Amino acid sequence: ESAWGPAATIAARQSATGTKTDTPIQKVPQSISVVTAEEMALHQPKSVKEALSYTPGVSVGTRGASNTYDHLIIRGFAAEGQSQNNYLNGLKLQGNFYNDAVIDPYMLERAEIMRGPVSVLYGKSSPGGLLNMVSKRPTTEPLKEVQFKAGTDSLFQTGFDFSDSLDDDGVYSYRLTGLARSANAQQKGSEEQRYAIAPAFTWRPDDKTNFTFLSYFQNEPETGYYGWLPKEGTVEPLPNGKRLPTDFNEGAKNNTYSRNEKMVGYSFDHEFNDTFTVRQNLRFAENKTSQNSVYGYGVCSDPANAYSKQCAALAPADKGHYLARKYVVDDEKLQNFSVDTQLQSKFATGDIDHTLLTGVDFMRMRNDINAWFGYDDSVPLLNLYNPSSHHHHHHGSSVNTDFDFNAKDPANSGPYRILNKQKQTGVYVQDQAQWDKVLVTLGGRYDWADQESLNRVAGTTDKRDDKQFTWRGGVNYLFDNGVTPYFSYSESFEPSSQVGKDGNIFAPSKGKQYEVGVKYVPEDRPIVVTGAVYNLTKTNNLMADPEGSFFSVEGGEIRARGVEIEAKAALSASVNVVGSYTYTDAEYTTDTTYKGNTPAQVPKHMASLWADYTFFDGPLSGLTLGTGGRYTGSSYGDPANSFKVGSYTVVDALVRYDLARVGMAGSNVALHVNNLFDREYVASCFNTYGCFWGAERQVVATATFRF
Ligand SMILES: CCCCCCCCCC[N+](C)(C)[O-]
Ligand SMILES: CCCCCCCCCC[N+](C)(C)[O-]
Ligand SMILES: CCCCCCCCCC[N+](C)(C)[O-]
Repeated sequence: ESAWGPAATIAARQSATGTKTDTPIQKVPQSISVVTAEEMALHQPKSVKEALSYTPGVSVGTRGASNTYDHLIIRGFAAEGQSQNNYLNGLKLQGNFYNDAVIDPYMLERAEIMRGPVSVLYGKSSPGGLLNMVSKRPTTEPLKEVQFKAGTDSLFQTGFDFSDSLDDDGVYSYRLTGLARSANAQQKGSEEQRYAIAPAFTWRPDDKTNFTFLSYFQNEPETGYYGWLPKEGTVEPLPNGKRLPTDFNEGAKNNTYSRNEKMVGYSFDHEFNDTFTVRQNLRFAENKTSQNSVYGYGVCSDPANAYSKQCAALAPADKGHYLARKYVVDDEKLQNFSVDTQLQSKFATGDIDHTLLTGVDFMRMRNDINAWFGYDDSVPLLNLYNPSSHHHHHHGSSVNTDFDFNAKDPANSGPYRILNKQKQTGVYVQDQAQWDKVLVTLGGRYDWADQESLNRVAGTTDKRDDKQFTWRGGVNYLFDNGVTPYFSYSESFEPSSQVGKDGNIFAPSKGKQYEVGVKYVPEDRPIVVTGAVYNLTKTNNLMADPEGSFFSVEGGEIRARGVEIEAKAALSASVNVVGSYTYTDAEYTTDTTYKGNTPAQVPKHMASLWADYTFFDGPLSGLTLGTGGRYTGSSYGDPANSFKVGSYTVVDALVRYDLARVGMAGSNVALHVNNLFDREYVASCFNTYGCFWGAERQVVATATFRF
């Protein structure tokens, strides 16, 4: 009935991120979720992150109110370094250090999250999973959209989406999506600004051929808050019994953070005859980032400030209500090129049909870093006692003061100049073989992953080339009542970039996952229900030197066993629901300093559930009301597990009015409120000095008009 209904449910039955062939989800041997454009058009997520909010096995809010990155912890793990493991159009948006790129969800057609290992199809990748976003492409029918938004915290967004054919047959079409946004961050003194234009052009010379040029250009002068808060004044009280308020900001007042993104590429597909289709996906990007940032580093009483002179210089009983701060100045610039070429051969073997994928994937990334870091006594301290007042929780925080980012005292501060390079060439093969009600997926990939690192300050150079194989295989049994039981085994690998006591770069870490579960994907009614349970293991995790040095040592091992269930269904033509539940038991299996502990930021239990009700009768016709709940279980705030961050439940809702009924059909007006009950929670902590206030209640009005 309404866009995000079953038209959405069913469009999402289909995917490709999991097999690199266009396959429906019950024929996919691995856990995979899909979120459609109609859905983001309903929910209006600030980022790709919120877009996956009702999906299992993923924490999307770890960093709370910050929006700088779309970082996701999946099935308990994150990538080498805490780097994003994000794809756009099947190709990796490879970043490095603070140079990580994001794509606005207004420019997306869909997003898919693939859980567990997938090196079998993409190369070095985090066990845990990967995120694949898909660019809006030119439309068959015309589209002329203009959208306006006004919200709390001074959000003003203006954007458009126009697509048309240049000929009546449509061999030529384009799309141009753009947006201008600005708001002030939840934290006092921080703002956000974004400018983004995505020009796309499709060429279908006929119907067995498609070349779509995909481009994206984004400028962000200000990215906003990305600071660190002590568990003291957030999770826990300050010695005075109080807390830092949710809008508090430990940074300078002249803290500045910016990103620049430009990309050009294309998606290409050509079906030659009945057995041979070829597709090539390619992209080039040049992205940049800068920042001047003063950041928190815990209270003076925190182990991490043992050696801080401004901290030792205080009354023992004060140490725990004062804040050590550091800083960084960064300038970076990277280029990333990618091409994946694949040949799909469909054919039979008697009563056995095959879809045989064979392809070569390549990328190179270069990132040039030139920064400077304040060490132990590089910046003033802060008394969290004034901040802590009820005055402030009530009449707001107060900006701090400037900070000379140029006076770089060699005393307490240093330069960091690195030039990183990565290359990976992989060849993979896979077959989806179906013999009646059996679908068997199996293939493997081999990778040449080479890196090189130059340290311009030490004038030194670290290199390592890895050579890796990974494979995966599984079966999905297809029952026509709509029941697809499946299971499989899969792997992934990930090079280290760290260097050990012997002056060398450690070896790769690896991913090993056993998964089984079933998928209820009924062809008659608009419902999808999936359930899965899995054993995922990461080996060769870098750990602490059993012998007290400043180097890590390898051989560590972490395990995540878990359960995930997702469910989406139209319940009546006016009621739709979607929701999930996740159970993740993650464990340090082999570790110098932590066997038995669970890793920070990952809850044992999480869940979410959403419902929308649309009204087609009476005088409330074309009025949608929806509301949802997101449950985040308790979690540890440090590898030591010395403390815990608590469970929370945020409630979101909207009311949308289908303007249609005043002529303007296809237009609509909406009102969205996130964290309806304006709850105060700490999102997570990655350590005792690294904590994050969750997002305080937001209100946004959106008017989207279709000419
Ligand atoms: C159909 C075009 C395929 C392009 C393949 C790109 C080759 C990259 C070669 C670089 N390498 C390090 C492997 O020699
Ligand atoms: C739609 C499913 C809702 C599931 C909510 C699950 C909460 C499990 C809580 C376990 N607990 C935190 C009490 O230990
Ligand atoms: C949207 C699902 C909401 C589930 C809420 C679960 C609350 C569990 C409360 C018990 N506790 C967290 C304290 O263990």
